[PDB]
Amino acid sequence: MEMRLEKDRFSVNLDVKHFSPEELKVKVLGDVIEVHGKHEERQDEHGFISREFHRKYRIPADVDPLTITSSLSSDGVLTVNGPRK
Repeated sequence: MEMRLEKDRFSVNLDVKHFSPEELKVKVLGDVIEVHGKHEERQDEHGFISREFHRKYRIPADVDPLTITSSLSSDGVLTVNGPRK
């Protein structure tokens, strides 16, 4: 989804609306953001549906991995951002 990349900050948004908050996990492992989402079989509008996904982003060169923050909204936007130095 959306992404901001300015001189000072970066921002990455994801549509994770099919996942509840216990079903998502953000890890900074080195110079990589990992987003993981897993959800077991469950009824929905058309039938039954399980889902899994695993995403990796490279951290911009001028981003200390230790200053990266995460946020989760109720309607399902997951954001990762960071200052740049």
